[PDB]
Formats: sequence, structure tokens, C-alpha cells
Amino acid sequence: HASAIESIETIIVDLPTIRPHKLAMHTMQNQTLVLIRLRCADGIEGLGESTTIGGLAYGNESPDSIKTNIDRFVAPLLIGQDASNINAAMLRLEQSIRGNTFAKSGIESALLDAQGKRLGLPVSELLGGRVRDALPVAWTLASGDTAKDIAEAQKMLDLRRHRIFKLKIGAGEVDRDLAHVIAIKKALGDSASVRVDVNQAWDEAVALRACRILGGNGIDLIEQPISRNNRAGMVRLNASSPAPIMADESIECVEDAFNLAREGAASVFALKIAKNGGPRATLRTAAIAEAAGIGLYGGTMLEGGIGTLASAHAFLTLNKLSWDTELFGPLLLTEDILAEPPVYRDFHLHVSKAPGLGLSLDEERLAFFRR
Amino acid sequence: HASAIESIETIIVDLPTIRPHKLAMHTMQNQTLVLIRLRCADGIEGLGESTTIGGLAYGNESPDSIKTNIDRFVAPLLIGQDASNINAAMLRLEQSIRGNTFAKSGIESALLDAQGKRLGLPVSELLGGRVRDALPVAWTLASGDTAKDIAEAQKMLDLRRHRIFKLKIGAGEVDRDLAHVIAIKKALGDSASVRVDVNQAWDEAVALRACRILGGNGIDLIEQPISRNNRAGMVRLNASSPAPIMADESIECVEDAFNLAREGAASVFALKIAKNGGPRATLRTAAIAEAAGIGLYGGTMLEGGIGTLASAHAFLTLNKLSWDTELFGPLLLTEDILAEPPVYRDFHLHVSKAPGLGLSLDEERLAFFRR
Ligand SMILES: O=C(O)C[C@H]1C=CC(=O)O1
Ligand SMILES: O=C(O)C[C@H]1C=CC(=O)O1
Ligand SMILES: [Mg+2]
Ligand SMILES: [Mg+2]
Repeated sequence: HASAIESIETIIVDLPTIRPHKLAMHTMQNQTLVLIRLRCADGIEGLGESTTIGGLAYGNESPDSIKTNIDRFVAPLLIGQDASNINAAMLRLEQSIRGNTFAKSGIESALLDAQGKRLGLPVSELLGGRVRDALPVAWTLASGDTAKDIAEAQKMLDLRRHRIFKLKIGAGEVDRDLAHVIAIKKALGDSASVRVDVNQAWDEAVALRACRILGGNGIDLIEQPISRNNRAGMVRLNASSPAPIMADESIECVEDAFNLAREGAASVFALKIAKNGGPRATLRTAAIAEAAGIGLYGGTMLEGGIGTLASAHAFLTLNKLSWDTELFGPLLLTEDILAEPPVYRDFHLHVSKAPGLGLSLDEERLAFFRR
Repeated sequence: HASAIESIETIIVDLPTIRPHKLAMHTMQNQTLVLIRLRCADGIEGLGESTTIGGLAYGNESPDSIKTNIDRFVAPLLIGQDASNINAAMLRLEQSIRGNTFAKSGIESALLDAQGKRLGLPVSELLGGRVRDALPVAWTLASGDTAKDIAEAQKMLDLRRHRIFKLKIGAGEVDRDLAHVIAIKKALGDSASVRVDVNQAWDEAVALRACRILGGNGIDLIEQPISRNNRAGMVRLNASSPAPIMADESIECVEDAFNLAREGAASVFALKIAKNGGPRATLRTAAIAEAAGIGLYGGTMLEGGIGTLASAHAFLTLNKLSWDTELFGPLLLTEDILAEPPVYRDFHLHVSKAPGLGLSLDEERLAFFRR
């Protein structure tokens, strides 16, 4: 085919971050991305990104295993295939490859980037058409220090960078974390929306009390308080919690989204291209959530500019993202591999109408930071 | 510690098989294993095996990615740790590594082999004590030809090799697969037990009819008829099916076993060390099943001698394996990496009382077959 895929290269890139990021199960000291370079016969290159958090501390795919499985299994399946038919290509992968959503996400992003360049349309238009050009962006407070978090939040407010804050908790004693969260909300007052993310750290026995306390103290959303394995517990917590609960880790594929909606496991769903298998699969998850009356949140796995924009282009097509987004990945990184970084200002990420993902590689930065 | 782990080597080995093995989603032409060689400071080496089917066509871990994740993440966590405290070592892995059960299974198998040699006890005794020395072994008919399958079954029966047969279906038109299964049962009659495995291939709409037909035609068990994602459907099928349904792919961790039991998704559970994370994790899944009144089946991912014996030692401790086992993996291989293959005779696999997994590596064959 004229647009036949000729090569697929995966490159692991290590990048520095602005400060340590403490999750309930891991403290990030930096970040690693997997770049996908997909070239077609018509002389078009598509760029994609597969990124996770803390090696295998967060999910089952590591930057390393992602490269291994793409090179050994994905590449052989797609080389020679028509890059202009994205649906056919991704379904071809799905029939021979189980799981590996992070890898699939990077591959589809690259195909979409290439296809956008091929038609001279931004990805958002390939996906149906945008209903907005800007997306609100929340910021995560996870320095591990209450005073430091409050100061950072106030700074983002003064600089008009962010006004929605996500607090990582679950690593310490419950009462200590709650006091931490309550203190932050008290200091910010109505100037900001404060939410928490427990990353599955609590047992239901602890969450049933903690959620009641958070809800009574102005916390707007409680993300994945307990293990995705306590299916019945998540349902029960939705009933006892005066604050809405959001599913994140509970969604590891589109089918999970349906089952959670069926069971009533959460009233808000985080949307992550890495967890669903790309922008298109993520839109199927959003469609399921919308059909069920579940709120949407534009999530991230802390990707750099490529993965962040691949996510953004999908979110631009959604009628409503009631809980906003957390597309701040490129801002947590002190360095990326793009010639120009995504555009952030006045609490939002502004997406251009340039072809594909509207970005270009900084060959020099890539060559320097690539592993 | 005197038993500190000093090194962990992972070796991918490609071995030849006796014939094409046709699964609903993939046809095997040979088998690939990942050998784990774990050496301790006290001069003891433990051997383990992590094996899957068809690259990524069956699960999210490939022999390739298993080696990558063990070398890059598991090794660093374990080198220096006391090899004689298996529980502490595996929990150490669990707190930093999500998923990767196939990899974990190989690691724990190696640790068990080493600890068995260290104490001069077979792995079955380390796990509490065996209640039998032999395990009944079923045989999978998957040549893709009715006449050939019947002939092979008749050969295995008359050789007193196997009298329980598992038929893989789901790759063809439903009525064609049903005719195939029924023809086989009709040819063997009461001399053998015939069961099927659909590997999630059917939609519930198809299964609700197909299960009734199979149950009305002498088929004893229906393994994973539909997708593990149709949770509500598996429950509904248990009610309409006159033949018991066994969960296999639905179990990808111990927690899944609990949820399936809670929901009533199957009346029999397949037990696979690769799906649970090793012999010990599999015994926890077995405990959950027993506590729920669910039948047990000794499953396999077509492991060679090492993985099969690691599985066998755990199954020897179970009070009852109502649905027997399918530990025939070594019989599918024309050459393995064990000095002496497992002992099969009179419809059973006979396990010795030798220390550890009671086996010795065939260094010559390892050197010849390794990548
Ligand atoms: O929250 C997660 O599970 C993943 C990621 C999103 C932002 C962040 O701080 O971590
Ligand atoms: O069936 C499976 O799921 C895995 C394995 C067990 C025997 C066999 O033929 O394949
Ligand atoms: Mg989260
Ligand atoms: Mg099976």
C-alpha cells in the first residue's frame, strides 16, 4: 500500500523532573518515556508515546518491557500494513496481542499523528471534531510536606497556572494524611478545588471513615480509595461516601469501564489512553461512562508532550469533562523531546489546529536523553 | 545471610513439539520456556520456569518480556536477600511489582527448589506435606481433525497414558465444533471422560445454547466458554448450563478467584501457578475455592518438566482435585532441559521424594536450545 508501514522504532528516553513526586506506593525521582517512531511508505512519520510510573510499581508494563513487546511482537504484525486504516491495524493487534495497553496506546497515537499529517488535519478532527480548543489542567501536590504543598499551590494560583489541586495520600498513617489534606484545603479556601488520590492504598475498613471525613471538609473528589480487587467494597463506599468517588486503577481496559458502570463502583471515571489502549479505545470508555451518567476526568500517566497531546486531542471531542483534566505531565518534567512544548496559560492547556499531534521532535534532545 | 541470593539468570529456550497444538486463538508449532537459575551464597542453585503460549496471544507476558522484567526489576530487588525466607522475598516483590505473575511464578519455583535442596526435602513437603504421590493427568486433543483426535485418544487410552480428554474448540463455526466434540465422545464412550475448553471464544448468546447441547451429549466440563470480561454472563451460564463450567482465564490473580467465587462465576477453578504467581499463591487460590465449595483442577500453561513439577508439588498437598489435572506439558515436547523427564504411567504423573523439585538440568540441551 502507498501508506504501508515501513518501520517502527521504539526509544526509551530518561528525563529529569522538577521535584520528587510521592505516590502512595512509589516516590518518583525522575521519569522515563518510550518514544514510538512510525514511518510510512508515503514518507510520513508518526510519533507516539508509551509512559508509565515507577517501573513496575504502578502497572505490569515497564518502559523496558514495552520496548521488548513492541519490537518483538507489534512491529512484525504491522510492518507492511496500510497505516491509513487505523481501525484495521489496531484490531489486527488486538487479535494477536493480549493486554499491553500502554504499548498499544503509543502505537495508535503514532498512527493518528501520521494520519493527521497525511490528511492535514489535527488528531482531534480525525476523531470526530473538537468542541473546544482549551482544556482545564489540575496540578498534583505530592512533595510529602504540608507546608511545601500549600506554598506550591498558592504559587500556581498566583501565576494563573492551576486552580484545581490533586493531593496524593495513602503512604502514611490515615489520620496524618487526612490532617494534611484538611490543612491544605483550609489554607486555599474557595480559591481552589481540592481532590485526593489514594492510589488504592486504603482498606475498606479505613476508607469508610476517611471518605466521610474528607467529604465533610470540602474535598471535592476521592480517587480510587481502595483496591480495584475489592469490587463489592467500591460499590458500598459510593453509598456511604458523601463525596463522589472516581475510578482510575479499576479501569485497565474498556470492558472494566462497563463492569464498573454496571456494578455502580464509581460516579466518575478517569480517562487514560495508556490504560485503555489509545485515544480511540479511551473514547469508547468515555462513551460507556456517558451512557451510564458517569462523570469524566481527563487522566494522565505523567506522559511528556507527545502522550499528553495525544490524550488532549481525544478529550477535545468530549461534550463535557465535568471533572476537568490533569494533563500536567510536560510541566512535571524539567525537560522533554519536543522542539516546542505544549502551550499552557490561564489554568488551561491550549491545543492548536496543526496537523496530527501538531508537534515536532527535537532530534538533539532525543539523541541526548535517549537511553 | 548465609543463603543470600547472589545471582539470577533468565534463559529463553526454544523446544520442538510432537505436533501442532491448535487453540481457539493460536496454533502452536513449538514451545518456548524461560528458565530461571537462582544461585545462593551457600552454593545452592534453584531452578524455576516461566512459560506461556503463543507469545502474547494468550497472556500479556511473553517469554521475551518476562526475561526483560525479571532482569531489569526482579533481580535488583532480590540479589542480596535471604533466599531461605521465601514469604519475605515474594512479598518484597509484590510491594514493588504489579502483575507479572508468570515471572513471579518462575522466581518462587526457583526459590522453592533451592530451599528444598537446602533442607533436604521435596517442595511438596515444604508446602505442608503431600497426601498422594501421583496425580491423574488429562490429555488435550487439538489436531484440528476429528478422525485424528479419536485415533490419538484411543492410543493414549490403550497405552494407559490418559483416559481424560480435553478438546480445544472455538476456532470454527459452533455447530461444526459441537459435532466434532460429540463425535469424539461417541467414539470413546464410557472408557473416557471428555471435556472442552473454548478459551473465551464464544459470546454468551452462542454459549447459552452450546452448553446445553454439550451437557446433553456426555461432555463432563466446559472450560471458560466466554470472555472473562462478561462477568454477569458467566454467572448466568452457570445456571443454564447442565454441565459444570470451569474458570481459567477468568483467574489472573488470587483476588479474581475470590470475586469469581463471590459472584458464582464457575463451579470449578483451574489452578495455574503462572496465573497466580507461583505454587504458594496458587495454594491460596485453592484455599479460597475449597472454602467456597468450588472444585479444583490442576492446570498448566504447557510448561516443560520444571514448571510442571513445580505445579505438581503444590497439587500433591491438596485434599482433593475433583477434576484431576492436565500436567502433560513435558509430553508435548520431544526434548526438554531436564536430565530425566517426569515419570508418567497408568494415567498418572508420579512425583518422587527427592529434594526440591527433584530434577537436574541438562546443561548440554540448555546450551543447544537456548537463544
Ligand atoms: O494518579 C495516578 O494514578 C497517575 C498520575 C496522574 C497524576 C499523577 O500525579 O500521577
Ligand atoms: O488450555 C489452556 O488454557 C492452556 C493449556 C492447557 C492445556 C492446553 O492444551 O493448553
Ligand atoms: Mg490515580
Ligand atoms: Mg484454558
